[PDB]
Amino acid sequence: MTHLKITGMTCDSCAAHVKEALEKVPGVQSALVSYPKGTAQLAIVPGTSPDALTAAVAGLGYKATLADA
Repeated sequence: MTHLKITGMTCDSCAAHVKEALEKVPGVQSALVSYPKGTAQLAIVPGTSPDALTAAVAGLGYKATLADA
């Protein structure tokens, strides 16, 4: 369910700030981003919202999406 898609950026160092921004959110449990996939497998507490993280990344100058793969 909780999968996010990376857009706008490329990968790796881009995914690092994404993961950092995710962990900056106190609702995160375990954010593991797959740079070679272009997707993020972030586990969060039942209080945060995936659209909020997507908007967070999109509002960080990057682009996020969401697709469970």
